Amino acid sequence: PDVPKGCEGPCKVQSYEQRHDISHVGKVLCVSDVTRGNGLTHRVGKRFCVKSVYVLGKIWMDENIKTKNHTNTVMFYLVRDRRPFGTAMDFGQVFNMYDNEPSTATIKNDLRDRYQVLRKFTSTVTGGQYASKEQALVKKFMKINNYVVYNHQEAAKYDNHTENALLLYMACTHASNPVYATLKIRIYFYDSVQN
Amino acid sequence: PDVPKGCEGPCKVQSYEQRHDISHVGKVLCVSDVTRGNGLTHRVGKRFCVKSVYVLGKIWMDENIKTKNHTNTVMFYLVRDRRPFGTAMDFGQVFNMYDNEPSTATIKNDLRDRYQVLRKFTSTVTGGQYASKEQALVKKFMKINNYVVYNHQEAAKYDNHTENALLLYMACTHASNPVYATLKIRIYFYDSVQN
Amino acid sequence: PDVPKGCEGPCKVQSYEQRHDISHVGKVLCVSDVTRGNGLTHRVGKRFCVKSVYVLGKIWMDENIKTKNHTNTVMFYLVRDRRPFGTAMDFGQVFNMYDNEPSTATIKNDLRDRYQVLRKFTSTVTGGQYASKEQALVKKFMKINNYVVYNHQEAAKYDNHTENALLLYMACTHASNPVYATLKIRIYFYDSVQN
Amino acid sequence: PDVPKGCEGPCKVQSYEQRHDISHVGKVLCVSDVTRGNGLTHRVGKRFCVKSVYVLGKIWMDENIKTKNHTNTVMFYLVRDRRPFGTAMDFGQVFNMYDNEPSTATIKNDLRDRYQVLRKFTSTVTGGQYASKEQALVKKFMKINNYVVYNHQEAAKYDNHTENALLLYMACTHASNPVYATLKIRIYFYDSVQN
Amino acid sequence: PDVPKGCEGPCKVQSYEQRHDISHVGKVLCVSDVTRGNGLTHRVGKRFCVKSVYVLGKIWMDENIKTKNHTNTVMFYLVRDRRPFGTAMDFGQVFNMYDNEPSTATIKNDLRDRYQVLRKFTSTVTGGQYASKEQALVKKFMKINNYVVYNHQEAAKYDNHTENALLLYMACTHASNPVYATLKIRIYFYDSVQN
Amino acid sequence: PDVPKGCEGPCKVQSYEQRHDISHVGKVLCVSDVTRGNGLTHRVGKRFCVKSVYVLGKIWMDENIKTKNHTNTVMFYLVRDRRPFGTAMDFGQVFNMYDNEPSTATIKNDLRDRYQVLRKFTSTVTGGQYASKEQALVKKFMKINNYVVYNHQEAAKYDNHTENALLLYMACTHASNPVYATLKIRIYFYDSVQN
DNA sequence: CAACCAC
DNA sequence: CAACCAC
DNA sequence: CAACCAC
DNA sequence: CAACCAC
DNA sequence: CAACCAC
DNA sequence: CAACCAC
DNA sequence: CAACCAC
DNA sequence: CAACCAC
DNA sequence: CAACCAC
Repeated sequence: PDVPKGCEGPCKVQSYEQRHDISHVGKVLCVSDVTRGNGLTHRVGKRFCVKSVYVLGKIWMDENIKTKNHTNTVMFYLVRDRRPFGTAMDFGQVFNMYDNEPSTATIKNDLRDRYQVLRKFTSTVTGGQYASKEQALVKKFMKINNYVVYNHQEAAKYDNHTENALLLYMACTHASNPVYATLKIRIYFYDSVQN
Repeated sequence: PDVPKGCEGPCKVQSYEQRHDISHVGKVLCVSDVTRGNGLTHRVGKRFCVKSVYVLGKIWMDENIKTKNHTNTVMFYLVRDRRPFGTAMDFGQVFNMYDNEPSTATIKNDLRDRYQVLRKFTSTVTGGQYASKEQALVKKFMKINNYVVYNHQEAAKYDNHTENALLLYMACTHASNPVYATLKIRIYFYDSVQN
Repeated sequence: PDVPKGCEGPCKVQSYEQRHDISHVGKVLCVSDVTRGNGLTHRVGKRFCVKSVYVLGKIWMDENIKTKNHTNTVMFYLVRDRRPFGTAMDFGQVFNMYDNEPSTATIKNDLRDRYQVLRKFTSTVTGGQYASKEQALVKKFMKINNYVVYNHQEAAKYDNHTENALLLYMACTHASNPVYATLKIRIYFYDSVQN
Repeated sequence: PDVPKGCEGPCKVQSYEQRHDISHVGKVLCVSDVTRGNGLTHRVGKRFCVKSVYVLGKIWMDENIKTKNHTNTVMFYLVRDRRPFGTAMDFGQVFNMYDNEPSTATIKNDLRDRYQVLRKFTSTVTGGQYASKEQALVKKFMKINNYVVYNHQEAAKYDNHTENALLLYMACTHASNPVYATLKIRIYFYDSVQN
Repeated sequence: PDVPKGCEGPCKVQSYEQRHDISHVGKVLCVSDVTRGNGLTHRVGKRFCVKSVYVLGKIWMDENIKTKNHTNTVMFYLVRDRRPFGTAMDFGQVFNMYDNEPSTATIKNDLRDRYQVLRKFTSTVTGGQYASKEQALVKKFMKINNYVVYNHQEAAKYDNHTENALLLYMACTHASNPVYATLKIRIYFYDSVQN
Repeated sequence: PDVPKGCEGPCKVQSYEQRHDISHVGKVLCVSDVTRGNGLTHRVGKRFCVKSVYVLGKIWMDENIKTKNHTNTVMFYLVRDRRPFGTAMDFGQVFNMYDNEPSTATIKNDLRDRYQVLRKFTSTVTGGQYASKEQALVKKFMKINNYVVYNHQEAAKYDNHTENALLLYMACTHASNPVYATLKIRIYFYDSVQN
């Protein structure tokens, strides 16, 4: 039961260790960016299956910001988009929402067929002068059998793939002040035998 | 399994993206206000079936209000009236309650046959000078097999209704200060074949 | 047996009566174009199923061209793109081939996933000073259950298409002279019930 | 068992409330006149099935006429005509009869294949100086599963349909003086899925 | 096995030996014409069943025409109209087509219900100065159980026809020159027992 | 059903888009040539299975050649040699034949064991001053499970081949003039698991 | 069978 | 269980 | 699962 | 489900 | 069906 | 399948 | 099979 | 039952 | 059903 259908070989990892600075406008990153090559943690051919994503790390408030009394959450929309073209679209223009508000957000009407939300998961942080909740921990494993397809070329970029691009979209709920998110996004995949 | 009884065609959506300023008196809006027309997100006949309501968004406090130390829950009441007539009745004259208190709110004895509460749900928010819970995220998917009927005229209003009509009543529990609720109310409906 | 799966209603028709002047470079047209409306020969919803395409007409030479001793054939590639964006792509840039020769034509290696060749069918014409053959008849019915989607907006254009979309690509085999093609491309479809 | 075969959707009504002034020569009206459009009580496509006709109202004598001692009946021939062309033919020239007499009337020999009588129903009124029967009531429901076909255009006119036109033919039995008939003819129909 | 349903008697024949000079505009003839009478090759009743049509003969060029380097084909559309009225309609006004091109010909959208194409069968001829092909043979048997009706009167004319009626429509593909067609159109029928 | 026995992975493609100028002597090319590498369209191991060959393109005359009254045909012998050594052998020395006539061609008696003719398929062209036929289309798909081996080294050459190896041999039937052949020879293979 | 229309 | 690693 | 959209 | 009311 | 790519 | 030779 | 006519 | 509306 | 005509 370990390896999925249409794909074979050892379960290959790929990590995206990064400190993401989050805003109200919303940040994006492509989680299914795999370079091609003979090396370990590379894809072999143009086709592979991402079995599971493991998001883990911490969301936290800056030292000058944490004094100010407020609350903010981040949403973590893991969305698959079929038909990925050019640059990855911004959070604001993919998601329909009232007054640029991430809590009210759903996929736009025109491109609802294109993009689908696989997971969303709120993580909340509260500021305070005398008593803050500076940080909150993220530990979300998620099994999502997602088959992707690349071009003839290889550079682990959003442009280079042409099917089921997996995108992580983040957005801070509070409008004024930002928050940081130190995250390891770890994607687990297998190389496809099909085609 | 997808389409309800006596219904046809694609699952049409209708959205009510809005910032509602809530009070102790209570605010109302009809969630079934949909126009008749050939286009998408329009009804075709006078009858149609609402399958599910997806309320999602945020409830939040203003900057001058959040300093003042208090708590308030917003009560969301989803009611169906079997009989609409004229404009929609205010929260005070539908629900009976001690001293206009929405936590004690149930339907009046006279019009208990008329109005029925399908779902109710709360959302707490706490203000504070040095440490606050400024906001709370409302997310609520509610499935209800509700058949609604309209007049011959087609303008998407509570006046044009007949038989059932889905009303959302929102009320702040605290007396003096108000709160905002930035909400997307999304109704999912199908066009009817019956009569 | 008549209507396909997930679609309903009367078999609606659409036609493209037009004289297409062909070159070696390659002409294109989108056969799945159909505007939205309450009237006949219009899609109701954004989704619809094309069940069958009926190409019929004539491919013919001009009076000054036919006198010259040569032969030319037209290929007629009916292709479906699962990802339409903006303007319909040119023949030369979709099909890779030696020296832009349409008889040596297959889909490019990059976008082999996007474009699929549903049908090809040649039609041949021979021009000579005395021993001539001015014209040739085309009569090709071809059945394909093909579910195309549109944007929210209503206009018969390849821009507005989404998910599946049909494209007829025509290209003359001989380099240094053209041929005309008077063709009724007819298309038979049904309105979708799904989503 | 409600909706007939080959047709679907809500049962749509169409009414013809009118005061028909009847003569010996005979009056006609097309009962299956349905305009096409998105609106309520419109047809959707060119094809629909009339399930049932409900004729109701009153036949009555004028104030100066009712003094004169006589009797007259009206026949109410509900006839389907296949092959409707141009204007609707007059009662006198469709029906063969002795000396322009409606009581002796049957369909003409040439166009017996074209026209068929679905219903006839006599309604009788008697005049008198000192004691009249001024009026008589009509209440005739009639179930007649009749599939009709329209042109590409739409205006709810006899010319605009090309199959199974339903015509009501009235004719006063007494030669000299006329009678009035205030009638609601109400036709019940469903939109066709076939073709 | 021989005689069709609802008809009886000896298989009566009828023939139309005639040189039909063809154009680009389109020539027509009614093959179901047969006068009423006690003699042979006459219908007895107003109804009769045409069981089969046997078209045979030659399609040929003139001596001055054949010298010119060109090609032309004739279409031979055998159609049944279920509603005959007056004179037989012209080819151009029944079949819609781009620039009156008979190879791009199908029945008009308005009267698609009235006219049905039972058979089409092309016949091709190539004219040249030396490398010529003056003529081409036509030999097409085609079986169709077809119940036609007449008026009360007795004359082999399309005027007098009613219910089904057969029409052969002929049209030359090339525009600027004619072709001759010496054709025996033969038709085999039986007298109806029904009605 | 898709992948052959003893081989695995995605169906890798290889192409040979080239204008082959043909003579009476006989041109050759090795269609099984494929270099070793981690990239796409490369064999991984020394062994691999060619499942199918798709020849498509055009065979055509030059402008000065076509005017002369003659005919020529090309044979297209697809042969497998089970013993490749060095450079690919010439057409004349493999096939024995009277006066180097390629239509009278079969494998020599000495090396009948080595070479086997898998497919032959003619393509004919006729040149004339006025009554010409400049070109002819080739479209030949042909499926053969064919396990080829290589040397230790990595280069797409017949030298490096071992065990089975494919060779396309082309030869013009007419002696005193050439013909061009613009051909995409495409080949579909899978990497071997055995040994 | 022809090409959404009919026996 | 934790997260391609192992009992 | 998240929310009429796809796998 | 929310609470004697309806679907 | 066309030609490793898809319903 | 091509044409006594092979998978 | 040819084309209402026959073995 | 009355007439596309509902028990 | 209304009356040789059609569904």
